[PDB]
Amino acid sequence: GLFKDRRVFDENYIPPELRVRRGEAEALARIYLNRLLSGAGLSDVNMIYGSIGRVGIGKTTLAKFTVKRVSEAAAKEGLTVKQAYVNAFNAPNLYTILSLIVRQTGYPIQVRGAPALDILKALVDNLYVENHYLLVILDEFQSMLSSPRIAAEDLYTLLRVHEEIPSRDGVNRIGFLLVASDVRALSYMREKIPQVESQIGFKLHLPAYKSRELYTILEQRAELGLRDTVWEPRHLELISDVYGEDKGGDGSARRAIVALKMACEMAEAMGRDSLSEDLVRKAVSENASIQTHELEALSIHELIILRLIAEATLGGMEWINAGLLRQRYEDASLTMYNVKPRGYTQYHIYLKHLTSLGLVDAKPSTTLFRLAPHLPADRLIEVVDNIIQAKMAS
Ligand SMILES: Nc1ncnc2c1ncn2[C@@H]1O[C@H](COP(=O)(O)OP(=O)(O)NP(=O)(O)O)[C@@H](O)[C@H]1O
Ligand SMILES: [Mg+2]
Repeated sequence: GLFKDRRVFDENYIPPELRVRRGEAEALARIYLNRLLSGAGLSDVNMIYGSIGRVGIGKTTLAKFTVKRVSEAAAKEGLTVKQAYVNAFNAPNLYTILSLIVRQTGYPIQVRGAPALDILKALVDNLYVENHYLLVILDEFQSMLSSPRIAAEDLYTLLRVHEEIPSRDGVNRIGFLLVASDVRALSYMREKIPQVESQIGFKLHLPAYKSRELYTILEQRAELGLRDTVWEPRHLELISDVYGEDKGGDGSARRAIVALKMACEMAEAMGRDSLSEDLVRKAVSENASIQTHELEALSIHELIILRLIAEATLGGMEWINAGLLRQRYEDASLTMYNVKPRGYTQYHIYLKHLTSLGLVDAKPSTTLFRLAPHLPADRLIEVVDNIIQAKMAS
């Protein structure tokens, strides 16, 4: 029907080129290549993280595209770099991370009963036998940090492998690209394991996408994925104008792409063979992440303040001043929640924390606060209320 290749719209499709974040991909690729193309092997550890609470902003895509580029460029010089991708949500312990990494190399290394260290040794040996290099992406890295099943000392040996496990010929052949959801992963590493954190040479922060970038991203999906007659620029603008973070949206490329997908299948299902504006607009309106586990981690008192900031937004008065907020907070704790209001000192810590979680923006002129514009205010009020109820009962 409308599609010339539907797989261009699947969640792990990686485009043959990047048109947004291209420079960041080159910079990352170059740090690896600089070490490798100068005969110093592969050993760098770098990280990609995103804005706090933002999803679908290219963390995974950038990391995989970059490694892909390192591999193409190294082959022009005849080198051989293998790629291994591990999502650390999908792996409780280092033993599991490691056996996933060997599965991907294809090397015949027996992992039954082998300690994490020993698997790493066999890996180092096979890379030496073969004359190969291995660039490892560890995605959702933050889950490797909040995991009692993985010990500080282990991450240490993993991320400092060439100091702990030297190769036969002294050629370092393993580098790392860590991908974490946000800066807290770094904050945590600094406070808990600064000897591993210090190994990270380059940290790259991915922000949410502006409308212009989303437009560029949708245009590349249309070109590769849609038949040329099916779409028009304006169709795509309709998506990017709403989702752009400069326009009050998510800035999520995942959401934008899924909208365009949906609009196309909505056309097919009707018997149309091109898009129309109605279908695109339709798609945008049936097509937003609120992570309850983040809220559940918050104390009742933060949750009460979050709620109040949210309702001030829902009633068309976006931006509430410190004074009124405090008043409503004292008012609200006692009457609505039957808890005594916390003192000023504790209160300010709570407001700060909400801000640092990106849930609320704060601006002076005496402080003004608002819900993050991209947050659905009534969905959040709902979620928040139930969490307060559950914490109290407990
Ligand atoms: N610069 C880009 N160029 C082309 N496609 C992109 C870009 N950034 C994101 N995408 C696409 O947008 C979708 C979401 O990207 P993804 O790399 O999975 O974001 P993410 O930050 O890892 N999402 P999440 O882990 O859920 O917070 C995927 O289909 C990507 O291929
Ligand atoms: Mg991801």
